Parts: sequence; C-alpha cells; structure tokens
Amino acid sequence: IPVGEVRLYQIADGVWSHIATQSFDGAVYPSNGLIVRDGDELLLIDTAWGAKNTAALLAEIEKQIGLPVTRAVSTHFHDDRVGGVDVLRAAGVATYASPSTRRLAEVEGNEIPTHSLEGLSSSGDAVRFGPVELFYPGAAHSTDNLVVYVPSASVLYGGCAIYELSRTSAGNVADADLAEWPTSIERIQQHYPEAQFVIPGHGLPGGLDLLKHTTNVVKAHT
Ligand SMILES: O=C(O)c1cccc2c1C(=O)N(c1cccc(C(F)(F)F)c1)C2
Ligand SMILES: [Zn+2]
Ligand SMILES: [Zn+2]
Repeated sequence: IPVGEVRLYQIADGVWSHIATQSFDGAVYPSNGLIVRDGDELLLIDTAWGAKNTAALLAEIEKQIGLPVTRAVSTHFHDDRVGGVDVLRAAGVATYASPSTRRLAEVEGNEIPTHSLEGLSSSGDAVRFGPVELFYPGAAHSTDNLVVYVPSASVLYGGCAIYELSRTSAGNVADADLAEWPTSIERIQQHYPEAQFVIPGHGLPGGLDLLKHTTNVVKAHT
C-alpha cells in the first residue's frame, strides 16, 4: 500500500467513509473513519491518522463534498483516531472524545480532543451527537472504544473494536480486554440489529457478519 493516501466514498445520502494509509510499526496500513452530513455542516468521526493525512482529508472533503467540518469525535485514544486533532482544532473544528479517551491520550502523549463527551461511561450507554448515535459497548480493542450509528441510514461504524472479514487472527491486543470483547460485541448486535453497512477501523466494510466474525477471531485467540 502507498503511504499517505487519503480518499473518501459515499455510503448513503449524507454518509461517507474516509480512508487513509499510514506507516505503523514499519508497514503501511489502511484506516477508516466516517463523515456524516449535519444540516449545512459535517460531523467527522476520527482523524485520518496523522497531521499531514488529516490536513489532506480536509482538502479532500472540499473537493468531494464542499461542506465545512464543524465537529469531530475520536472513538478511542490511539493515534489513528486522534492523530490530527491539532490540525482540526487549528482549522476551527471542535474536537470531542469521552473523558477516558482524553485521559488515555494525554498519558500516551497523543493529541487530545478539546471537549469531553458525557453520558458514555457505562457499557450500553448511547447518546445522540448531531446526526449520529454514539455507543459505548464496553471494553474491546481498547477500554474506551466507542461505536457510531447513523439512524437515518442504518450505517454502523464499529471502529477498531470490529475486524474486517479477511482478518483471521487477532491483531494488536496490548490495550484490549479479551475477556470482555465478545460481550461488548454482543451489546452492539443487540442495540443495532438493523444495521445494513458495517465499517471496521481497518480494512473492508461489509454487513452485520463483521460483528460475529470479530467475536470468532477474538475467542479463537484466547
Ligand atoms: O487492530 C489492529 O490490530 C490493527 C489493524 C490495522 C491497523 C492498526 C491496528 C492497530 O491496532 N493500530 C494501532 C494504532 C495506534 C496505536 C496502536 C496501539 F496502541 F494499540 F499499539 C494500534 C493500527
Ligand atoms: Zn486502536
Ligand atoms: Zn485503529
């Protein structure tokens, strides 16, 4: 994969996913996020994995959509979710994450979203944020990982708690809770059974089978 590629594609009316490539532990990996139309504005879910990529994303949005990103949510503290928050903040975007994500990002020395998202501290908590629903399923890929649902389009953004179908073994589990991860996926399945399009943090999107597949991989690990 070539490094530093940033692009986006439309899933539904007013719903896009952005895709970036970045070097991680020496190799090039893809990384997904979400863009959701919020009236005359856009809500951004997750950075494009780095300052340079995220500045490129903001220009790509002007080329393809032409509406201003006014708010951004990071779904956990890893650099592929918050790397670029400083670029967003300087561009005039209000950046958000849960208190736990903000705390864990600070510990790592990663960039720190400005605003705390209240109402997501207990597994099963769900809150509306502009045109999306934010959901804390419980610990999985990280203790703080959030998932995002678009009620108007039945799009489920699982973030890095959800794996793509081609993955057959667990990935990075340094920050994960393997004992809780299957239960947390079960909460997602129970709360969003009508999802028609499911996006992993890395790799190809698909249907709801990505949830059960992720459980399978996690349990077989282990
Ligand atoms: O889930 C994975 O194993 C995975 C797959 C593709 C790309 C990435 C991952 C993953 O866990 N990443 C990542 C990025 C920043 C920091 C970390 C950490 F902190 F877990 F090492 C992991 C990047
Ligand atoms: Zn991560
Ligand atoms: Zn990730």
